Amino acid sequence: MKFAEHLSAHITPEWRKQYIQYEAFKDMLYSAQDQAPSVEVTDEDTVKRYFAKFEEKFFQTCEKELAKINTFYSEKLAEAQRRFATLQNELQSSLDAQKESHEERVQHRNIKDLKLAFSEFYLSLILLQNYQNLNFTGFRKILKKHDKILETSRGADWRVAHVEVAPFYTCKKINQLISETEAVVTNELEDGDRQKAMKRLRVPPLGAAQPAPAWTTFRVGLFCGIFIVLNITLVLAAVFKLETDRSIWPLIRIYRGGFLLIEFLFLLGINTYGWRQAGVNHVLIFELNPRSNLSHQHLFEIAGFLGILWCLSLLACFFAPISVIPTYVYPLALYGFMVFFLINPTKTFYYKSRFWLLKLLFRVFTAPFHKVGFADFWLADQLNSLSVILMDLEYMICFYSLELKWDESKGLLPNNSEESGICHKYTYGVRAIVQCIPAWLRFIQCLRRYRDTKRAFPHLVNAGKYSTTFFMVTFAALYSTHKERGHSDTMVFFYLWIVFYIISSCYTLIWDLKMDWGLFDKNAGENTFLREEIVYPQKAYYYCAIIEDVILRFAWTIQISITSTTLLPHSGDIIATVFAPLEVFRRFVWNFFRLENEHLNNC
Amino acid sequence: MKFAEHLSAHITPEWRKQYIQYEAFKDMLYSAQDQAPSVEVTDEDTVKRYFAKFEEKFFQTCEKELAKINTFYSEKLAEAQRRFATLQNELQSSLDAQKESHEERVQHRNIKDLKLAFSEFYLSLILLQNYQNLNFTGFRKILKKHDKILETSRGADWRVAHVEVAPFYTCKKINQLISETEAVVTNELEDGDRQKAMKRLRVPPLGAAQPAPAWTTFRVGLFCGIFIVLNITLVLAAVFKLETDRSIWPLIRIYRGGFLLIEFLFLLGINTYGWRQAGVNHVLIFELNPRSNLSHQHLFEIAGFLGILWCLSLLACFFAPISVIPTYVYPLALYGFMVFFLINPTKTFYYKSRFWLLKLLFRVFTAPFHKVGFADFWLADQLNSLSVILMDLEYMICFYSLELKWDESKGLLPNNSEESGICHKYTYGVRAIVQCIPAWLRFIQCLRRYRDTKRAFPHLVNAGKYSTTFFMVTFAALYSTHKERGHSDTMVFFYLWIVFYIISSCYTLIWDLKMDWGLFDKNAGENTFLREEIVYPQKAYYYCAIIEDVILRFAWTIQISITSTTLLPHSGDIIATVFAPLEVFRRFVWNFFRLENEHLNNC
Ligand SMILES: O=P(O)(O)O[C@H]1[C@H](OP(=O)(O)O)[C@@H](OP(=O)(O)O)[C@H](OP(=O)(O)O)[C@@H](OP(=O)(O)O)[C@H]1OP(=O)(O)O
Ligand SMILES: O=P(O)(O)O[C@H]1[C@H](OP(=O)(O)O)[C@@H](OP(=O)(O)O)[C@H](OP(=O)(O)O)[C@@H](OP(=O)(O)O)[C@H]1OP(=O)(O)O
Repeated sequence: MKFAEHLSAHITPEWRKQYIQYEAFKDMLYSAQDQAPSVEVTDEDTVKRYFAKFEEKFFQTCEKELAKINTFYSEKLAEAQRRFATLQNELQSSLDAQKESHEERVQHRNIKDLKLAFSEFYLSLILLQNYQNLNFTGFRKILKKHDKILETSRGADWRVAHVEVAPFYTCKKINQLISETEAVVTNELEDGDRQKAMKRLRVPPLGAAQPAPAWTTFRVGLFCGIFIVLNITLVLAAVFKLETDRSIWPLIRIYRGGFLLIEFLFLLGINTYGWRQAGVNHVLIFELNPRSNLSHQHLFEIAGFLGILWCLSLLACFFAPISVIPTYVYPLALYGFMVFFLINPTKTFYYKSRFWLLKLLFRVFTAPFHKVGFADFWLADQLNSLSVILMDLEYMICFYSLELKWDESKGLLPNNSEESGICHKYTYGVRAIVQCIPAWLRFIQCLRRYRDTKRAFPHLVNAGKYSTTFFMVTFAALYSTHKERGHSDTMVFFYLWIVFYIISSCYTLIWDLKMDWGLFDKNAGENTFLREEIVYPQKAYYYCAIIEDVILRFAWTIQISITSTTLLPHSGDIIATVFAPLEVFRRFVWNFFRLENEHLNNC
Repeated sequence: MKFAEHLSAHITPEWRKQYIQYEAFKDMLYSAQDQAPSVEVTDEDTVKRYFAKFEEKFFQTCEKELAKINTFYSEKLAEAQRRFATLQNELQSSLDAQKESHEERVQHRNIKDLKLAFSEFYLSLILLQNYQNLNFTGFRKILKKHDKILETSRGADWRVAHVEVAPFYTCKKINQLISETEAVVTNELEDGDRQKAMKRLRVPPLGAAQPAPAWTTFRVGLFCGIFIVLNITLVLAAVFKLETDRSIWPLIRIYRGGFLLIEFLFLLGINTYGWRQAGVNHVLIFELNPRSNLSHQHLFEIAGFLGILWCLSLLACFFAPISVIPTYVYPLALYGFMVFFLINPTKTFYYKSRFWLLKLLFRVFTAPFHKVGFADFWLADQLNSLSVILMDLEYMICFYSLELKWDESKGLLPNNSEESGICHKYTYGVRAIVQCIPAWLRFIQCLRRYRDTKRAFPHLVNAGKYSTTFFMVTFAALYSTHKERGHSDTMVFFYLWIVFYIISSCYTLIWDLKMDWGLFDKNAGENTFLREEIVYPQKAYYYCAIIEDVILRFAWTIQISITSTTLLPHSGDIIATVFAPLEVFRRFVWNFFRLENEHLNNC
C-alpha cells in the first residue's frame, strides 16, 4: 500500500541499503506521535520542546541520509562516465579495425559483444535514473507526510532549501548520457535503424514485479487438477484392479526415473520462485539475458505436462484396454516422446530455453575441455544427485535387450531360468561405473578448475571429496563379489568398508557447512551458529536445514551403496525406491542457501 | 505500441465519441507519408505543396476537434457546477432538518443516499479529470509524432499557441471542486475522519481494465481440469460399468437440473465477459455498486465448483459404495448442500453477492406489490427460461413422497403396480400450474408497469404476449385428458391447438425482433436488415442469431407442450432431455443483443 510497498517492489536487488529507509522514518515518526504525555500535567512548553527536539533529530537523520545519497550518486556517476569513455574507446577501436574470413568473424563477435555491453550499460543508466527518481519521490512523500502530521509548513521549506538544490537532483548529466548512448547505437551500430536500436535496447518493467499472463496461470491450474485426479484414480486402480501373478518390480523400476524427473522440475520451480521473492540476483549469477528469463509458472507448466504424460502412460500399462503388442510399448513411447520434446529443432515450445539447456549439458559432459562457470558446476552438482535415472535407464536397456523376449507377449517371463537376473547380478561391472560417472565428471571439472586457477585450496580438497565415492563404490562391489564367492577373508573387507562410510559423510557434511554455505563463522556475534546478514527473515529455516542435512547425507550414501551392491535380496529394491525421493528434497533445500551464500560473498 | 491501446482501455464508454480520434490521425499521417512519390519522379515544388496542403488540412482537423472538446468540457463543467449547487442545497436542507424514531430513520436514509450521491459525483469528477488529462496527453503525443515524422518544429509552436492556452486545460476549477467536495465530506459527514472519507470515496483503476489476482485464475483452471476429467470418467463408467435392467430414467429425470443450472452459470459468465469487453455499461444498468462487481472469473469458479459437486454425486450414485443406505441420499445431499450454500448467513463465501441475489429474488417473487426495476424483470425473464428445474423438483418431491418406499433398498421399484405411473400422470394437474407460474409472474410485472405508466403501447402488449402460454398449456392438458378418456370430439380440440401453436411463435418471435432488439428499422439502411449503429464488429453474429432464434422458438414451445401434456410414452423424456440444454443457449445469445439495445435507446 502507498509508496511503501511500491518502493519495496521497486528495490534494486544490488543497492538495497542505498535506498531511502521510508519504513525507518515512518516508524520513528509514529514513535514520536505515540508517546504523547498527559494533556495537563505540565506546561505546553514541555510539549513544544519535545516537538522541537524530535524535529531536530529528524532533520539530522534526513541530512545524514541525504549526504549519503549525494556521495553514492556522485561516485556512481563517476564510474558511469569512466565506463562510458572506456566503451567509447573500444567502439572506436572496433570501428577503425573494421574500416581498414577470420577477421570478419572476429569483428562480428566483437560487435555483438559490444551490443550486449551497450545493452547492459543502458540498463545501468536507467537503473541510476530510477534510483534518483525513487529517492526524489520518497523525499517528497515523507516531507508531505511530516508536514501533515506536525501540521506545520517547515517540511516544505526544508525540501526547497535542501532537495531541489541537492546535487543529485540538480544533475541532469544522466539524461545527456542516455541520449548520447541512444544516438551512438542508432547511428554507428544500427546504421540509422532507430527501430531496431530501441527493440534491442528495450527495458521491461523489472521493478514492477512481472505481469504474468492469465493464460499461463489458467493452464497451470488445469494441468495440476488433471494431474491430481489422475494420481487419485491411479492409486485406486492399483489398489483394486491388480491381481497376483508377479512381483511388480520392473514397472516401478522403470517409472521411478520419470517420477524423479517430474519431482525435480516441480522443486526447481519452487526454488526459482523463492529465489525471485527473496531478492537474490540469480539472473546475473547465471549470466542469463535479463530480457528473457523463465519464471516459476513455466516450470510448473512443464512439470505438470510431463506428469500427465507419465501418469496416463502408467495407467495404460496397468489397464491395457486393447492392442496387439501387449504392454512393453508404453514406457518406450513415453521416453521417446520426452527425448523428442527435449531435442525439438523447431522454433516452438521455448526454443531458446531448450537450446541453452542442451548447450550447457554438452558443455558439462565435455567439461574436461571447457572452462568453469557458475552455470556449469551447478548443473554438474544437480546431476550428481540424480544417478538413479541413469541406473534405471541402464536396467531398462538390459531388460529390453537381453531378458525380454521381443517377439512374445505378457511380460512376466519365468525367473527360474538361468538367464533370469543377468543384470540383477553385479559382476558385469555395468553398475559401479554408471554410478560413478557423475562423480568422475564433477571431479575432473574441479581438477581442470584448479589447473586453470593454479591454486591448491580449496580445489584439491574438493577433488578429494568428489573422489571418496570411487573408494566407496569400488569397495562395496569388492565386498559383494567376495561374499558371492564366499571367501574366508571376505568379511575383513567389511570392516574398513564401514570406516570409509564415515570418512565420507562426516567429511562431505563439513564441506556442506563451511565453504558451501559459510555458516559456523567466527564472527557470528548475536546470531549464534548463523551468519551476520541473512536475507530470509526466520532462522528456524536454517535450523531445520541443519538438522535434516545430517540425516539425508547418511541416507544418500547408504542408498547408493545398497543400489550398487544389491544385498538384502528382498528389501534392497524397496529401500532404494523409498530413499530415492529424499535426496532430491535435500538437493532442493541445498540450493536456497547455496545461492544466498554466494550472492553476498561474491568471491 | 503507443498510447493507442492505453486509451482504448481507458476511454469511458458513454463518452467514447468525445475522446481523441487518434487512430484516424495515425492512419491519415501514414497515408500522407506513403503517398509521396519518388524524388526523381516529381519536382520538389510539388512535394513541398503536398506537405503544405496536408499540413493545412491536419491543422484544420485538429482545430475542429479541439473546438469540439472545448465545447464539450464547458458544458460538462457547467452541469457539474449546477449539480454541485443542487447537492449542496440538499445537504444543507438535510443537516438543518437533522439539527432541529421515524424522523431519525428518515434522516439516516437521507444521509446514506446523500453519501451515495456524493460518491457518484466524486466518480464523475474524477472521470472528467481523467478525460482532460488523457486528451492533453493525446494532443502532446500526436503533436510530437507529427513533428518527428515531418522533421519540423511547427508542432511545438502550434501546441504552445493553442493547447497551452486552450480553455479546458487552463481551467483549474476542477481541482477546487474536488478539494471542496473532499473537505465537505470530511467535515460535515465523516466528522473529521479523513481516512474513512477517502476510503469510502476511493476510486479503483477502472480505466486500467482489472488486476485479476493470479490465485483466482489458478483456482478456475484447477476446477475446470478436475471437472473435465470427472466428466470423462463418468462417461466411461456409464458406458461400461452400467447395465440395463430397469432403465435409467428415474435418475436422469432428477439429475437434469444440476446440469441445467451449471450450464446457465457458465453461459452467464460468458455474457458478463463479453459485456465488459464490448464496453456496454452493464454496471450502471443493474445499478450495481461500481466499486464491488463480479467479473467473469468468479462466475466460472462457482460454476466449476457446482459441476464438481454434481459430477461426484452422480459418480457415487453409479458405483454406489455401500454402508447402510443404498442410493437415495446423494441427490438429496447435493441439493441440500446447494441450497445451504445459497442461504449462508455468515460473512464468508461471497457475502454481498448472495444477499443481493436473494433480495432480488424475493422482490421478483413479490412482483404484484413491489415496484419494477431493470434487474427485476430481467431476472423474471431469465427464470422464464428455466421451468425445467421446477418441473424436475416437483417430480422429485412426488417420487420421494408417494412412490418411493424410503424404508427399502435398491431404488428400482417395479412399474407393474397400480400406483406406478401415477406420478407419470397428470390427474392432479399440477404440471400445468407449475409450468405456467413464470408466465403468471411476468404477466403481473407487465400489468403493474402498464398501470404505473398509464400508457398501453409499450406495456399492455407486453403483458398480452405472456398469456399465450396459459392457453397453450390448458389446451394441451384438455387434449391429453380427453384422449385418456377417449372421447369422440377429442380430436377437435387438437385443431385449434395447432393454431395456437403458430399464434404463439410467429407472435413472440416478432416481439423478439422489434422492441427487444430494435432491428428491421425503417429509418435505418446503412447496413441491410440491421440498425443504424452496432457495437460488435461483425454482422455475421447478428445473422447467425437471426437464423437460430426462429428454430429455437419452435423448439422451446414444442418442448414445453410435450413436457406438460404427457404424450409420446417412449420418446417423451428423450425429447425433453435433448431439447432442454439448448433453450438456455437461446437465452445466452438473447442477452447480448438485449442489453446492447437497452444501452442506446433507453426504453
Ligand atoms: O516503439 P514504440 O514503443 O511504439 O515507440 C514510439 C515510436 O515508435 P513507432 O512510431 O513505430 O510507434 C518511436 O520510434 P520511431 O518512430 O522514431 O522509430 C519512439 O521514439 P523516441 O523514443 O525517440 O521518442 C517513441 O518512444 P517513446 O515512447 O519513448 O516516446 C514512440 O513514439 P510515438 O508514441 O510518438 O509513436
Ligand atoms: O493510505 P491512503 O489511505 O491511500 O492515504 C495516505 C495517507 O494515509 P495514511 O496516514 O494511513 O498513510 C493520507 O491520509 P491522511 O492523514 O491525510 O488522512 C493521504 O492524505 P491525502 O489524500 O490528503 O494526500 C495520502 O493520500 P495520497 O496518496 O493522495 O497522497 C496517503 O499518504 P502517503 O501516500 O503520502 O503516505
